[PDB]
Amino acid sequence: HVGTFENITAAPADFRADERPGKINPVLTSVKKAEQYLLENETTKSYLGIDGIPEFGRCTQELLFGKGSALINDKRARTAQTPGGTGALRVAADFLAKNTSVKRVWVSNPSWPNHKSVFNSAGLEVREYAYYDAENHTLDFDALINSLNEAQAGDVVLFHGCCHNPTGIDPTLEQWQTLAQLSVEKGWLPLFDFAYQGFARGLEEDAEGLRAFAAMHKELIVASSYSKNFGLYNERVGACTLVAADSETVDRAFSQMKAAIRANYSNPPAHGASVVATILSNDALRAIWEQELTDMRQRIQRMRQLFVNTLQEKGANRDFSFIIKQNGMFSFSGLTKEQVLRLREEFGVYAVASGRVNVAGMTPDNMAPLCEAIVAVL
Amino acid sequence: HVGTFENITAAPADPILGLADLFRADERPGKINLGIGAYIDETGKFPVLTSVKKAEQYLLENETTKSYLGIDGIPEFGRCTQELLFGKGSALINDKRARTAQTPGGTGALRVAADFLAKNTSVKRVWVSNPSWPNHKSVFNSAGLEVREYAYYDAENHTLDFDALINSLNEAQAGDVVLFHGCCHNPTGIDPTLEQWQTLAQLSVEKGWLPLFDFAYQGFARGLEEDAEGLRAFAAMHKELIVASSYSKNFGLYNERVGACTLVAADSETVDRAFSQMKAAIRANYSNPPAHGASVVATILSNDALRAIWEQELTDMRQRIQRMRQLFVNTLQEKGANRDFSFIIKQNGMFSFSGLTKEQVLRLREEFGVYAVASGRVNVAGMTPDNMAPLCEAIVAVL
Ligand SMILES: *Cc1c(COP(=O)(O)O)cnc(C)c1O
Ligand SMILES: *Cc1c(COP(=O)(O)O)cnc(C)c1O
Repeated sequence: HVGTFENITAAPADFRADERPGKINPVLTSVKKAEQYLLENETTKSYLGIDGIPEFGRCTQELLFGKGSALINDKRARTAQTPGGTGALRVAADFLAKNTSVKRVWVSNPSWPNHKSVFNSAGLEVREYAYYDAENHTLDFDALINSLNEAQAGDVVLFHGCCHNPTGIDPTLEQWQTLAQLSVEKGWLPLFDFAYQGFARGLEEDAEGLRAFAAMHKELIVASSYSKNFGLYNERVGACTLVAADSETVDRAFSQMKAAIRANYSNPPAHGASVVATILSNDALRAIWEQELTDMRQRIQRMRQLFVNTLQEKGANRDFSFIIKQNGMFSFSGLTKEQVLRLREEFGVYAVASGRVNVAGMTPDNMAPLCEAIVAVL
Repeated sequence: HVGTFENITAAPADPILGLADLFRADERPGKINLGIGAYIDETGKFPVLTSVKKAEQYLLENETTKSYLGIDGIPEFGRCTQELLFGKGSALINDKRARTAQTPGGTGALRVAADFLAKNTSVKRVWVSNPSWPNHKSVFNSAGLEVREYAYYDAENHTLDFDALINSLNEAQAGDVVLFHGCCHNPTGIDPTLEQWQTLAQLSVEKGWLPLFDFAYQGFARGLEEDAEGLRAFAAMHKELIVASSYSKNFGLYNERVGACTLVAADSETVDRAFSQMKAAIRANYSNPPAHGASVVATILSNDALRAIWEQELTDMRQRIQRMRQLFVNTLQEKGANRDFSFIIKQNGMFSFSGLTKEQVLRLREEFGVYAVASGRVNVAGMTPDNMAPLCEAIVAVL
């Protein structure tokens, strides 16, 4: 008989091996405290509900919309704990494809590559809208508006809550508000990918764009992640939050969302979400975490400044000031594929061929050799 | 405009989780939960195993990072999984024909296998036993596959209709997937004998089926190595098969979502090519798997001493369920049940088809606060010497 696995096609590809001296690319204290508390107080591993820990959902909605939000008081939002932000995006995609007339999702160009594959996995067409002005390293707002002209009512338009991946360029509050007005007028269904809350300016300031939409819309979806702002990457801690016009509608929709989860992974992993709930619902433990998050934010910004300065010190004629204005861990360096290729093979400095760099991996000890490598390929 | 969510139809009730939520809300104190498969101790608790608590303490004091695992998870987790499934020194491991991905539970392993097949092969159909775990159909349909049923259970005699099983599976074509329960068939508890397994493997290789093994209860039938004999008979013959296994129950790690999806192909090149598409299907689902539960499982299986504590804990779970099965039958007789319940002794695992009708199951819940699945399936692992008497009284009252 012919083998089923014979007609399968290899998967195109998405360091670690090369032994060259000096190649260039931890758990939070609050998380360790939380885990200790769980080790000695947990008495069972019984299945969570399909939607996970209820307190995890309450604290998620408060982070997204603000304590006392009209969405919370009117009980218009339902939150399911999911395996990571990615898992939240997949659950939303399966829910939309199975239960609604949604067939088309619009994502920024450029964007996180996994957006298209997650929505495609549910049979949803993914279109791109304009976003990045590579000339000025700014948000091309005019082109963004123009390119969303063909997004029909009932289409999903995906927005990054803050720290746009990969450009690090976010709409201003006024741009957010303009987008919120336009979104209501054209009947779009907003979906926010909110994976870096707290890494731009702060917890509350980073949710301003989402809350501008939340104030205008009857319906929206938020796929949030705690992988980065809690350092809980491999524990897979995220949330998919549904918002509808009223309590009866969101509950009706949320039961089909839970049906989509049941047929995917059944119920979500507890450990990571318990940590987050333990921290968020404890005043002193939350104060510790919030300070760790502020520390992380300021360190990245500090490295952004040092990166720019050392590029100049080491003789770069190109102006990299735009790195200071960009938010989060990722910025487009502006290096060509041919310039990135050299860094990988000729300097042990590894970056994506698109020239995206990860400020997280920069330190005061590797900054000098790193910048000396970049100035060489310029 | 009109809201996108305005016309969504409410989802129907889950046959298992629908009753579970209802049990959580029940006001009566004597309520008894015989619904969802979860091991309980005689103290009325669903405890964490001691082996697990020790491993969790090790992780707490030694883990220095939470950085993403690979798409396929912890390497040592995959190797220990293949040892349990196929046995240390198997030809599949030495020939490097097997690739394992850590998944969120055995359910997640089923969906990953289903997505992988739906998106990378010509598979359109999955054959599932009648009866079977209710969520099998939901998992396969959501990935785009049809679900067909093949004969299995003799209700009147409480046995496995092996002849009806083979005849029904003649409608299955080459390239179609056939799902087999490794051990402790859900919900009947009736597993094929080794000779019956070897006949299915023989017949499977001939018809060209793609065996899919759901292996959620390894160790609860007779023993770790013994419970894998059916699978290993298929492995010795087939060039290709898939195994979705779970550690939720044999490690008591239900809510950490610890499972594995293992691909087996003819040679190392074919499995690696197929496995790259499995990882792609995983990337577009949950990206990478949760570490805590799998780290616990890997830590236990890799330490000889810690493994011994666990394998003794598992052994204590298996034979305590065996003691409840015997007590269940003996108490039914003492409480006035006239019919023969001896078939319950022959059944393996946590679950047993009690023969109760849908209406009788409804009565138990409303009038007696005893919660079973509408199929008549009962969770023997939820019975205790203390709740056995009231639950048997309730059952006899509705007979
Ligand atoms: C990292 C990232 C995600 C996924 O986060 P996880 O919780 O690890 O799944 C989603 N969207 C963006 C933009 C990201 O950068
Ligand atoms: C319980 C069960 C599962 C689910 O295993 P999880 O690890 O909880 O996802 C899968 N298959 C069968 C037959 C089961 O009984």
